[PDB]
Amino acid sequence: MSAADFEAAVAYVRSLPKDGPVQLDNAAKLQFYSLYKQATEGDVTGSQPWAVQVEARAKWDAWNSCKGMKSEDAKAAYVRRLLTLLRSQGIQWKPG
Repeated sequence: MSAADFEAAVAYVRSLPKDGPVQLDNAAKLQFYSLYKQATEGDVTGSQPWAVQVEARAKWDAWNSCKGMKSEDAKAAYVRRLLTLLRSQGIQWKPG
Protein backbone atom coordinates (compact mmCIF):
# COMPACT_ATOMS: atom_id res chain seq x y z
CA MET A 1 0.00 0.00 0.00
CA SER A 2 1.11 3.53 -0.80
CA ALA A 3 -0.17 7.06 -1.27
CA ALA A 4 -1.93 5.69 -4.37
CA ASP A 5 -4.38 4.04 -1.95
CA PHE A 6 -5.33 7.39 -0.38
CA GLU A 7 -8.65 7.60 -2.19
CA ALA A 8 -9.59 4.06 -1.16
CA ALA A 9 -8.70 4.92 2.44
CA VAL A 10 -10.80 8.10 2.37
CA ALA A 11 -13.71 6.23 0.80
CA TYR A 12 -13.48 3.58 3.51
CA VAL A 13 -13.55 6.15 6.31
CA ARG A 14 -16.49 7.94 4.65
CA SER A 15 -18.39 4.63 4.43
CA LEU A 16 -18.13 3.79 8.13
CA PRO A 17 -21.53 3.64 9.88
CA LYS A 18 -22.16 5.66 13.01
CA ASP A 19 -22.12 2.83 15.55
CA GLY A 20 -20.34 0.21 13.46
CA PRO A 21 -17.34 -2.09 13.89
CA VAL A 22 -14.84 0.79 13.62
CA GLN A 23 -14.83 3.50 16.29
CA LEU A 24 -13.31 6.92 15.57
CA ASP A 25 -12.64 9.18 18.51
CA ASN A 26 -12.26 12.94 18.10
CA ALA A 27 -8.47 12.65 17.90
CA ALA A 28 -8.71 10.17 15.02
CA LYS A 29 -11.30 12.27 13.18
CA LEU A 30 -9.11 15.37 13.53
CA GLN A 31 -6.06 13.45 12.29
CA PHE A 32 -7.95 12.17 9.24
CA TYR A 33 -9.48 15.59 8.56
CA SER A 34 -6.18 17.46 8.76
CA LEU A 35 -4.24 14.96 6.65
CA TYR A 36 -7.09 14.87 4.13
CA LYS A 37 -7.05 18.65 3.74
CA GLN A 38 -3.25 18.71 3.55
CA ALA A 39 -3.29 15.97 0.89
CA THR A 40 -6.03 17.54 -1.23
CA GLU A 41 -5.60 21.30 -0.76
CA GLY A 42 -2.08 21.84 0.57
CA ASP A 43 -1.29 24.22 3.39
CA VAL A 44 -4.12 25.56 5.55
CA THR A 45 -6.10 28.40 4.02
CA GLY A 46 -8.02 31.33 5.41
CA SER A 47 -8.47 32.74 8.88
CA GLN A 48 -8.54 30.77 12.10
CA PRO A 49 -12.16 30.14 13.19
CA TRP A 50 -13.51 31.58 16.43
CA ALA A 51 -12.87 29.44 19.54
CA VAL A 52 -16.59 29.19 20.34
CA GLN A 53 -16.76 27.25 17.06
CA VAL A 54 -15.01 24.46 18.93
CA GLU A 55 -15.11 21.86 16.16
CA ALA A 56 -14.32 24.23 13.29
CA ARG A 57 -11.43 25.76 15.21
CA ALA A 58 -10.08 22.32 16.19
CA LYS A 59 -10.21 21.18 12.55
CA TRP A 60 -8.43 24.29 11.27
CA ASP A 61 -5.76 24.09 13.98
CA ALA A 62 -5.22 20.41 13.20
CA TRP A 63 -4.80 21.27 9.52
CA ASN A 64 -2.47 24.13 10.43
CA SER A 65 -0.33 21.59 12.33
CA CYS A 66 0.29 19.83 8.98
CA LYS A 67 1.67 22.88 7.16
CA GLY A 68 4.73 22.21 5.03
CA MET A 69 3.77 18.58 4.48
CA LYS A 70 3.95 17.49 0.85
CA SER A 71 0.62 16.25 -0.44
CA GLU A 72 1.97 12.77 -1.19
CA ASP A 73 3.36 12.59 2.36
CA ALA A 74 -0.03 13.58 3.76
CA LYS A 75 -1.68 10.90 1.62
CA ALA A 76 0.75 8.28 2.91
CA ALA A 77 0.23 9.41 6.52
CA TYR A 78 -3.56 9.16 6.08
CA VAL A 79 -3.38 5.58 4.81
CA ARG A 80 -0.84 4.60 7.48
CA ARG A 81 -3.07 6.11 10.17
CA LEU A 82 -6.04 4.12 8.89
CA LEU A 83 -4.04 0.89 8.89
CA THR A 84 -2.76 1.56 12.42
CA LEU A 85 -6.17 2.55 13.77
CA LEU A 86 -7.79 -0.56 12.29
CA ARG A 87 -5.02 -2.76 13.70
CA SER A 88 -5.68 -1.24 17.13
CA GLN A 89 -9.27 -2.49 16.76
CA GLY A 90 -8.38 -5.98 15.52
CA ILE A 91 -9.15 -5.20 11.86
CA GLN A 92 -6.83 -5.70 8.89
CA TRP A 93 -7.54 -3.36 5.99
CA LYS A 94 -7.00 -3.78 2.27
CA PRO A 95 -8.54 -1.55 -0.42
CA GLY A 96 -11.85 -3.01 -1.54
